[PDB]
Amino acid sequence: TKVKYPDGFRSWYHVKSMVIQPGHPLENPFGGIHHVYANAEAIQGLRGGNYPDGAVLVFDLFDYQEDNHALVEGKRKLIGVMERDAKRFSATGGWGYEGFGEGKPDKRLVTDGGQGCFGCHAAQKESQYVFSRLRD
Amino acid sequence: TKVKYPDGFRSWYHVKSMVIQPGHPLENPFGGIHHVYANAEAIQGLRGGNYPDGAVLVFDLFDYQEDNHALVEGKRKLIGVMERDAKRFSATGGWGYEGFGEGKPDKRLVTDGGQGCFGCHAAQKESQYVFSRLRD
Ligand code: HEC
Ligand code: HEC
Ligand SMILES: [Zn+2]
Repeated sequence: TKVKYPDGFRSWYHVKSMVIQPGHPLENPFGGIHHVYANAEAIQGLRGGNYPDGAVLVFDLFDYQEDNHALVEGKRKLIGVMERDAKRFSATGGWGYEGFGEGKPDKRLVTDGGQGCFGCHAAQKESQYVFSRLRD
Repeated sequence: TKVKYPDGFRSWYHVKSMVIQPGHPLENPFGGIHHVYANAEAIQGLRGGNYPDGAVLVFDLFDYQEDNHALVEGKRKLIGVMERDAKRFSATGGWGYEGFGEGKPDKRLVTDGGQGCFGCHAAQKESQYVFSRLRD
């Protein structure tokens, strides 16, 4: 009943990126440059189909440094993970929610079985609880 | 002596990103959010191997909007392309250089066999003309 670490996620498909700066309500703790990646199964949900079991989205969050008005990636703060399993993750709408401190497998951040994540992600019920959209 | 449009580059390996904002010496023309992509042959050279002919690196440049302490991805401005060929492109260090306005195959921007591109990239002779470094 626990989200698997997504080995190899960095070689997956880059869906989009976004910068959250100090002052944004999500500053704590999602401030930084983030990138979104999807495995093959997730791409099919993003492309319009149903999300099948085994679908995985990753939120890869980096700290950054203003240097002469360029934003430069520094150290990874965390990764957030959504793993699709309609049965096993029934409780949180078919996705399991987990965090890994610094992207390391041994550093789970979620302490409430994922209801905090789901609390906010539920507003996107219309789109299967995913906020990101494929762009070209 | 003509660089191919790199079809399907969006499904390649995401190397890194960087934001260049108003003030920085490079806003004109490189202002915005950029992402770097590499095909298989380029990874070998990024990893510390040599670059095989057929290695391609892409710079994907997006405009951005300020949205409540977030920078959000807008329109693609252009892609820049480096295509590895030591014989075909010996005039510019064995890489071809080209740009496509708004990433469209028909909007070739480069008019000087890529000398303009190459005079800045030559600062990086020692890294074989590539500024990007792999990260985790
Ligand atoms: C609102 C207060 C949120 C909470 C709490 C959590 N997330 Fe979230 N998440 C939110 C937004 C607005 C976005 C989109 C960012 C963008 O670039 O558009 C996301 C994104 C993710 C993703 C990527 C997939 C997607 O839905 O777009 C993942 C994998 C993700 N978030 C995971 C996640 C986890 C594990 C959380 C609890 C630890 C969590 N999120 C909380 C908004 C909110
Ligand atoms: C200095 C005035 C530059 C000119 C002119 C051009 N480029 Fe460039 N390029 C420059 C930098 C500092 C970087 C690194 C960006 C980063 O985030 O690190 C790059 C990068 C590229 C890349 C990506 C591969 C790499 O070398 O890191 C490509 C594919 C690339 N540049 C292509 C390119 C082309 C086609 C140019 C002429 C149209 C061109 N560059 C000009 C600096 C400068
Ligand atoms: Zn404010």
